[PDB]
Amino acid sequence: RESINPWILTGFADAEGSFLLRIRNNNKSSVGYSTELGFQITLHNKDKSILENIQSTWKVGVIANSGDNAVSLKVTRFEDLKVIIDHFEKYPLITQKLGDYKLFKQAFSVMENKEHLKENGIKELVRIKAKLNWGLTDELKKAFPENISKERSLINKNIPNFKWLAGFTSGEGYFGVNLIKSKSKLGVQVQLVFKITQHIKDKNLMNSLITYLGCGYIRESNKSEFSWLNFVVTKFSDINDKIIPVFQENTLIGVKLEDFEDWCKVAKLIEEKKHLTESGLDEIKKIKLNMNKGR
DNA sequence: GGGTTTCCACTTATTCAGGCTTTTAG
DNA sequence: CCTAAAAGCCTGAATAAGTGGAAACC
Ligand SMILES: [Ca+2]
Ligand SMILES: [Ca+2]
Repeated sequence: RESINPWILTGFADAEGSFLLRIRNNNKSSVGYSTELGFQITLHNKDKSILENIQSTWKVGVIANSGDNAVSLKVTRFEDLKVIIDHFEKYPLITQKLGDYKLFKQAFSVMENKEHLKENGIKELVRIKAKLNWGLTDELKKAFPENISKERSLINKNIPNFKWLAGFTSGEGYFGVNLIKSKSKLGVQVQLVFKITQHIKDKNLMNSLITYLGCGYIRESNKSEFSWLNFVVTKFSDINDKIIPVFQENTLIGVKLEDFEDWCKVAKLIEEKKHLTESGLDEIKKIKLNMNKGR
């Protein structure tokens, strides 16, 4: 169907994309390892069309099921990777994932000169993979004995524009309708909530949201051993006047679009004080039921 | 052809999205 | 007293990242 604005695309990849470099034991390879390089996105089935539009925008990649409930877009065909490079050179990433892209590129050149079929290029590919995503396996590090660094330059870049923010929010954003139960007359207080979730490795980027959007807080949550951040807006006037207009102008993608539109219906109802009426409260309840999980 | 590339079927760990309730502001 | 905003959690799962297997190519 329709193509995706390239800056929205980059934001969405900052959210959901990942670069891949496979260094696999291969009895039939002159150096004992074969390699595969690429970029991929894995989403719930409900958003297959997103992956289709990306496929249509770049004219690369392969779409396949990924279990019962996910579907993926994988670009590993070597020449097609040039498209990938050309995109992220012209519309660059800004999360720590940019580091991963910079390693992707570095592997590309190694495989472009065909060095990956010789001892030296394979060794270089191990030294690149050591710093990419989750790094080397135990058996792969024990098979290239040398002292290989895993550390890398932290990325520290600013939000480039509202298109990137629409892509990244389409990925990580949350448009909630919180029904605050109260033993009161009307009972439920309606509270529109905006969240963007992201790991602490990108603190400064989340921080910048406060000033980039002119509203919100940054709060930490955790689960036993892990911790992540939320950018949160709950003051209604920030939402109706600063948050909604931004995504009015820079339209979101995936089913999350429908969640934002519904969120906007309830936000208008709230502007008209109609959430203070049983009539209203009820229409809001119905709207919340068929949005997000209820959809 | 024999290495090597590309594609499919699938799996795992965990950071997201999503949701509650209670407490505080103003 | 009344409603709005914020604090305080807590999970399930959609992500991120990864693998085995083999067809297909060059
Ligand atoms: Ca992400
Ligand atoms: Ca998402």
